[PDB]
Amino acid sequence: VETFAFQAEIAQLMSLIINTFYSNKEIFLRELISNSSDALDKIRYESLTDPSKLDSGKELHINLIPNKQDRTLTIVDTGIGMTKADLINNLGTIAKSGTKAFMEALQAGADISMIGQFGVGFYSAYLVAEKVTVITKHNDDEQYAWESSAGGSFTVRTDTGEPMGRGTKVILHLKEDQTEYLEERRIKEIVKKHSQFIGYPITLFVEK
Ligand SMILES: CC1(C)CC(=O)c2c(C(F)(F)F)nn(-c3ccc(C(N)=O)c(N[C@H]4CC[C@H](O)CC4)c3)c2C1
Repeated sequence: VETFAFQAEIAQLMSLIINTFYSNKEIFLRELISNSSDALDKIRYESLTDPSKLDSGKELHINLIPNKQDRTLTIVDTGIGMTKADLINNLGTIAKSGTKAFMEALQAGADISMIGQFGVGFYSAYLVAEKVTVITKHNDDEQYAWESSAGGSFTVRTDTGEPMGRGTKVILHLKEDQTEYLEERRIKEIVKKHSQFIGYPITLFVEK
């Protein structure tokens, strides 16, 4: 397990998201599903010139898995997944420009629901989550586990749990006062009003 510091701009963005009073928190799910949809676009597009990239799984879908007892909401896709370089450097590098630009806008008057147009929608997960775990598998790399409870640091480590084949699992350890996002009626309402035009099956896993 390696520990890394966030870039100052990203760390600043996370502090803002965690400690700003913002009631329209449900937008986190639209942003995470948009991330999955982009990941699925990319693997499908690349498979058009190299069909062997789908040997790790041909189905392209998004699963939403709430867990009331663990107080976790998990978003699973079979998209392209992320490499070690993605998790530690490349995505952060791209995010720096959008993050800084996003924090300017937050002072021009723009509100938090706009985070998506800056390419940094993933970090909206910290509106509802005290800790975020990302399990991801790219065709050209091993399975890795990313985790952060904000505070300016994050960890990456090789994962040894069950293999995923290919794709990304985002595990939101929900805050105490945010368990409404574990209710199936609530999840269905958010999906239908923010993400009804996603080009892949979105499946809600009902708890038994
Ligand atoms: C690396 C992170 C842990 C922290 C991060 O900063 C970040 C960001 C960023 F804010 F930079 F935009 N985005 N982001 C993230 C999170 C889930 C996914 C998905 N569900 O696959 C994702 N998709 C691909 C889509 C196609 C791209 O070619 C590569 C990514 C990206 C993360 C996860």
